[PDB]
Amino acid sequence: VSLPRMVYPQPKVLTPCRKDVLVVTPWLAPIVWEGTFNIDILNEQFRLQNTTIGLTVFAIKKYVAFLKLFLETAEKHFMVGHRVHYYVFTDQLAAVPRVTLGTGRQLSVLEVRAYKRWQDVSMRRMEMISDFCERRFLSEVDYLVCVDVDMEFRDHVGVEILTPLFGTLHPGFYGSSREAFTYERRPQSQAYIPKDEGDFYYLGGFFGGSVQEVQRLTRACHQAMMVDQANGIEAVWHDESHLNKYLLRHKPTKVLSPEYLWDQQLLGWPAVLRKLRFTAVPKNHQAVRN
Amino acid sequence: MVSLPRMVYPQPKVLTPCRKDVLVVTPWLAPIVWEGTFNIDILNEQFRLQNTTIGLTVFAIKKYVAFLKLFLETAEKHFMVGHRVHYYVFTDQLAAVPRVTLGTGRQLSVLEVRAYKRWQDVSMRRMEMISDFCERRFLSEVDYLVCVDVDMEFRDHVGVEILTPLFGTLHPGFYGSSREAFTYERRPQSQAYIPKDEGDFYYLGGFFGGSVQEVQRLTRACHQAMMVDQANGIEAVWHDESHLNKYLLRHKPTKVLSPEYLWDQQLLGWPAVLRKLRFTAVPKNHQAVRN
Ligand SMILES: CCCCCCO[C@@H]1O[C@H](CO)[C@H](O)C[C@H]1O[C@@H]1O[C@@H](C)[C@@H](O)[C@@H](O)[C@@H]1O
Ligand SMILES: CCCCCCO[C@@H]1O[C@H](CO)[C@H](O)C[C@H]1O[C@@H]1O[C@@H](C)[C@@H](O)[C@@H](O)[C@@H]1O
Ligand SMILES: O=c1ccn([C@@H]2O[C@H](COP(=O)(O)OP(=O)(O)O)[C@@H](O)[C@H]2O)c(=O)[nH]1
Ligand SMILES: O=c1ccn([C@@H]2O[C@H](COP(=O)(O)OP(=O)(O)O)[C@@H](O)[C@H]2O)c(=O)[nH]1
Ligand SMILES: [Mn+2]
Ligand SMILES: [Mn+2]
Repeated sequence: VSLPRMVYPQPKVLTPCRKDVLVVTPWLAPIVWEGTFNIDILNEQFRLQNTTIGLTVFAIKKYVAFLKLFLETAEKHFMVGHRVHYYVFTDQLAAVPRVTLGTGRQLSVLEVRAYKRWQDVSMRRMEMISDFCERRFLSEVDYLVCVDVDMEFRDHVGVEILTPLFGTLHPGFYGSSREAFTYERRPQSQAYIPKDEGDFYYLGGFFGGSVQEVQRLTRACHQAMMVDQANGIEAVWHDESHLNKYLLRHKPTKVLSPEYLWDQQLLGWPAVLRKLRFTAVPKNHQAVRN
Repeated sequence: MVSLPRMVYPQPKVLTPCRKDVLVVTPWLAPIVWEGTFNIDILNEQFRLQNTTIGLTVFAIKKYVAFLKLFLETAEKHFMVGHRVHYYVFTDQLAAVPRVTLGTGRQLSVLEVRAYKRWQDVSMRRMEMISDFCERRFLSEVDYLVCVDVDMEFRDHVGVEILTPLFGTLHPGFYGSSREAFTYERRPQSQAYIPKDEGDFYYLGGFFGGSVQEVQRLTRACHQAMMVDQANGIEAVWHDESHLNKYLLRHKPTKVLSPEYLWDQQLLGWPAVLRKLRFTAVPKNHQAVRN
């Protein structure tokens, strides 16, 4: 389908986008930073295919308190102008706040089991996402975006992230070397990566892609965790550790910069970030995990 | 996909770009393939596990059959070495194709085509010929089609780093220019028309490709645009190249190849920005060879 006439500044070949940071991976996937992309062209590209973006989010037990701010900020910054179908997974149906949604956007609530330990709740996300895409076949959406709930949107998060498979760089470890990365270092684990391996440390709280790729990934990670459980082992960073094992063995077709998941309290706002888009809501871990 | 094996390679650095001297990504987030931007180990893994097959089309019409020898022999050294390759030589002379020894898992087929008298028609009619070829045997034989001029020789690596849904190549004598200077078709009456305030890049008609579905889509559309022009009594300023540039403007390429992938050393030298010269023109006499 052909793009219409558009007027915009010309891509200048001998004038780099950004010079301080890496904008492309050695397997030729983009790293998304401000000033790398023209959202006008990308919006038009994705609007011509009438793209539908699913956004999954688990708000179990005390994490329902996070829903309102998460959902309202999503209205103002997440894939605006495009079709959005939210998926809210919770143990409490009544506790989901009434959030006014812009046109072409809807919400569905799906009840799940509540696990005792906070590690299991986070881990079993992979299982529940997989079981849901299996049950729906795909149908409704073209892409799925899977994020933590304890977050607020502050700036634009649009179709630039959309690609068959994507992860995001953990804000803690983008300037760290691979032996400083907190991979699972026990060879007994299905998530084991030795000190000589690894590209990036990816976040467990922001990944996604096409439905096919996301179903594939969540299933791989859950079965990987089931073998660990049977072997009596729990991965150091739980769901995150298995995603890292997976994105090492199956490279993402785009990678997102720490612009797309930050913590201003813990890490501030360094010069390499022109925009903070998706940010940690301050939480008392021990108390909110009960 | 296909699960990658354990590999040992230098770690990519987020705070340390490979190339600070060039644009390595388009405004629509397509990689621009320069030397330094990729690790061939990783890419060779990804594709080889797919059992990827590459089709290379090339036109040897009339006197341009003389170029085939050097073209094919240099391709065997540098083009897609280690992957399944099939050469498609389109000629009006089946007895003029030189006997070139191929590596394992590599094929060559000669297809007979007519020879239009004018060189412009020879060049422009490649789009129809590639498309009729694509339709004849759908995506029956290859996963990707690469479509290149013959007045050429490989001088360095040209591999699976080029493979994507749809790619184009930055013209060597324009990569530094500004869009108003690009020699697009400027007459509103032509289909290839692009006004002064549009355009991202000036692409080459002598090096493009992509997936079988995408290439056949491109060549067909280009041929149709040309038929409409010939009916209107107009021929685009730079022929198939012009129609291609219109097509890639309206359908952005998923990868862009840097001038590394088509250069003229006799005309333009070897600038510092080009670490390699992978695929270069063979100096020719334009009036005589085109006849
Ligand atoms: C020495 C560097 C410290 C950087 C902070 C690390 O954050 C934590 O990283 C581990 C992986 O090793 C895991 O992903 C949890 C993560 O902490 C969460 O996210 C950060 C950004 C903060 O918001 C924490 O409070 C969260 O619990
Ligand atoms: C101001 C730019 C000068 C660069 C040389 C122009 O080359 C010719 O450009 C036209 C369109 O503008 C078309 O692409 C043909 C092209 O000439 C061929 O390619 C170059 C690189 C040389 O190798 C020539 O000998 C070829 O005929
Ligand atoms: O009791 C819980 C514990 C976890 N989660 C979900 O699991 C994710 C991971 O937990 P958390 O955000 O605390 O991990 P962290 O950001 O600390 O790594 C949360 O975002 C929630 O979506 C939940 O809904 N209820
Ligand atoms: O008489 C001709 C004219 C052209 N060509 C083919 O069309 C391509 C483009 O023509 P040419 O190389 O002259 O264009 P240039 O590179 O000079 O712009 C050539 O590489 C050939 O493959 C051919 O085979 N015979
Ligand atoms: Mn979180
Ligand atoms: Mn040529």
